[PDB]
This record gives sequence, structure tokens and C-alpha cells, in this order.
Amino acid sequence: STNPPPPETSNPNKPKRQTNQLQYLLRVVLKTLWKHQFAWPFQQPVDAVKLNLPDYYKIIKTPMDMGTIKKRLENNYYWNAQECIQDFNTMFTNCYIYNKPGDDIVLMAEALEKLFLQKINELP
Repeated sequence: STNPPPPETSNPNKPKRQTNQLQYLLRVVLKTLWKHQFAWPFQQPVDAVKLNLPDYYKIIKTPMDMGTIKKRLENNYYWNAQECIQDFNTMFTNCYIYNKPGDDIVLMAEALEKLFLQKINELP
């Protein structure tokens, strides 16, 4: 029983810019979602061992969580705001892929996704 290593949070061989939008995604957008009531299943990588979901990292080929996004932002990992946005989109979409419509985690992810889209809409 072992979960795969979490996604990389630092990479030397990668284009890396430090912009105001990436700074905004960390200070405002991610901090808002982080303090939301539904944040707790997404702040860490999915623990398929404790949740008894042996098919997760086997159905989902590009896992993503807000904890990885956060460490990547704090490491100036992203090339621009769009690469970080793709991680948010990938995280929400992974939830919709693995789980069924109407499931508790899907309804939580849809509420966080709407708040995410409303925040990043007010972007420089």
C-alpha cells in the first residue's frame, strides 16, 4: 500500500517567471479557496490508501492538489499565470473524472471552482 510521489514542486529545467498575476493567484485566489470550508479534501494529494481508492492514481494520470499549487507558487515554479491556472483546472477536472455527478466531493469541487473563476476574473 503506497501512493505515488506527489507532483514536483521545483524544477531547474523549466521556464520560470515571477509576475504580478502569479503573485495575485497566491495572495488572493489560492488563499481564498484555501480558507473555504470545502478546501480540506484538496489541500493535500489524494491519500488513496486511507480512503481505500486503489484505482485513483491509476485512473487519474495527472493528479493535482492545492498544496502542490501552493508550494509551486512559493517556489516561483510557474512560467506564467496560465500554467498555474491549468493546475487549478486539472485539479477540479480530476475530481469530476474520477467521481460521479452528485457525489459530495463533486458538489464541493464545483463550489470551489465557481469561486475560483470569479476570483481569477478580476486579474491584471
